[PDB]
Amino acid sequence: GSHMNSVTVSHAPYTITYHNDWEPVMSQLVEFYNEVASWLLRDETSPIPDKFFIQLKQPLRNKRVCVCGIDPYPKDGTGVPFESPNFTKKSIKEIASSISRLTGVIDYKGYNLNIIDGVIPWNYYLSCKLGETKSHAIYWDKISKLLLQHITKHVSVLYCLGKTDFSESPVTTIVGYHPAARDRQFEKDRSFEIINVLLELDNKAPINWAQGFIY
Amino acid sequence: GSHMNSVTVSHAPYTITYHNDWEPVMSQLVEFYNEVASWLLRDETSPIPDKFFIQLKQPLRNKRVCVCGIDPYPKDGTGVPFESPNFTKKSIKEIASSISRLTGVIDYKGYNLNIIDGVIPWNYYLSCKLGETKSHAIYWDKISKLLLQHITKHVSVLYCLGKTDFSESPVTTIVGYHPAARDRQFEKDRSFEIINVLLELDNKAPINWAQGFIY
Repeated sequence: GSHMNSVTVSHAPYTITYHNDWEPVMSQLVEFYNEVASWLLRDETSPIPDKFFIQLKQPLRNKRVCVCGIDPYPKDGTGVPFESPNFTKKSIKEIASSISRLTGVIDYKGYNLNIIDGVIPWNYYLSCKLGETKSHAIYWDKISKLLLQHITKHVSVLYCLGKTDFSESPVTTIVGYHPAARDRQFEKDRSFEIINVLLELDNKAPINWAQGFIY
Repeated sequence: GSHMNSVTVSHAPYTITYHNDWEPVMSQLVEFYNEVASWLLRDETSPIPDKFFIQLKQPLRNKRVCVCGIDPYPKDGTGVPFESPNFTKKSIKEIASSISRLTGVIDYKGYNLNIIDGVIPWNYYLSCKLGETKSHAIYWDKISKLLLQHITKHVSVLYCLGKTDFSESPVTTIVGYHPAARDRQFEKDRSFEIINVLLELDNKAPINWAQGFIY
């Protein structure tokens, strides 16, 4: 569209297009990515390099919640965090169930966090070696820090998913269970519910979690 | 007592005694404080140098909430954050009122966060030039970071008081209004209430806020 820009990097995907809201961090991102990309690309990745940076197409100014996982699905990442086109990945399924139990919406065939007003779904690390979670942590390090720090300047609540997974200006942060953690249904459910209360506290409009449903 | 240690610093207060729980950070603290203390001491301070570090006598392992202000009272700091022996400072008075409105406890003559099980009250900066808030920020910088980072390794919830005041491993953090902020009574009240819910989420025992009352 007519509200975006792009930068050139020396390695695949060679071009990153991004929303104006990301501009402040883009030249630092280019530097860091040229330093590490040769080492990232040696492996088949989730997602493919062409989809590493597609979430930078998302605007930040209209966002108030960030739902953040550690890295993309071991396989089948689309570049949109949590996205599972054919609704097969356990993570998004469990998230959908919580929102079902919270909202009362019974029947659905999918769920996607990328279509909820005021929500940016996010992967801390933007890739992993195909089949291996956290396997690209070292490469993403400085970029992961830069991008999250930028996000927290816009959103009012950061919700990170996975306690042991997640081992400058403080924002309201919640660290809850991994979406696929066993026998922690109450805590997973309640964790989502709290977000809207915290937003009320910060004088922000609630999130309509039901917007994520696909029928 | 028989569960504590001490270190020698080159400037006033010359000796810091501390609980075993603080040990990991103490030699880094000594280094930083000898680098900056000459510049801190040129001014009359709140609290007096003898009371800068008295909160390091507090154990951390039994704590699950940190209630954290930016720095000590402009005047009359005792070394215990939020402490006001004669119950005169607006900050602790407003905190007491919230807990009154939350709990239903009507009659009291004081309130102190330092006597509540599972709560560590905390000043981010450990001093200020007498009469000037944030006036010692530059001196405390690296120590302030070190000590808070250590605290968040023990507590499950960090509650920071003052949005514009507060401009490695993520813990559950709430940033609420300054205790003395005008016409924000609901948000101040509700902010405290949320802490116990978050603790429930993290499978921790609630805080008994009424323990802070003095009759």
